[PDB]
Amino acid sequence: SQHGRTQDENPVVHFFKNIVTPRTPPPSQGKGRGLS
Repeated sequence: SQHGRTQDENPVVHFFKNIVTPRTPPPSQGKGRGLS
Protein backbone atom coordinates (compact mmCIF):
# COMPACT_ATOMS: atom_id res chain seq x y z
CA SER A 1 0.00 0.00 0.00
CA GLN A 2 0.95 3.67 -0.34
CA HIS A 3 1.68 6.24 2.36
CA GLY A 4 -0.17 9.53 2.83
CA ARG A 5 -2.97 11.23 4.76
CA THR A 6 -5.68 9.35 2.88
CA GLN A 7 -7.75 6.56 4.43
CA ASP A 8 -6.98 3.01 3.32
CA GLU A 9 -9.14 2.63 0.22
CA ASN A 10 -11.17 -0.59 0.05
CA PRO A 11 -11.00 -2.75 -3.07
CA VAL A 12 -14.79 -2.44 -3.20
CA VAL A 13 -14.50 1.35 -3.22
CA HIS A 14 -11.82 1.04 -5.90
CA PHE A 15 -14.20 -1.03 -8.02
CA PHE A 16 -16.94 1.54 -7.46
CA LYS A 17 -14.63 4.32 -8.64
CA ASN A 18 -13.73 2.17 -11.65
CA ILE A 19 -17.42 2.17 -12.58
CA VAL A 20 -18.28 5.82 -12.01
CA THR A 21 -14.90 7.36 -12.85
CA PRO A 22 -13.10 6.66 -16.12
CA ARG A 23 -9.87 8.02 -14.64
CA THR A 24 -7.72 5.51 -12.75
CA PRO A 25 -8.72 5.66 -9.08
CA PRO A 26 -6.03 6.36 -6.48
CA PRO A 27 -4.08 3.47 -4.96
CA SER A 28 -4.95 1.95 -1.58
CA GLN A 29 -3.26 3.52 1.44
CA GLY A 30 -1.72 2.02 4.58
CA LYS A 31 -4.11 1.24 7.43
CA GLY A 32 -4.38 4.24 9.75
CA ARG A 33 -3.02 6.68 7.17
CA GLY A 34 -6.42 8.36 7.06
CA LEU A 35 -6.14 9.21 10.75
CA SER A 36 -2.46 10.14 10.46
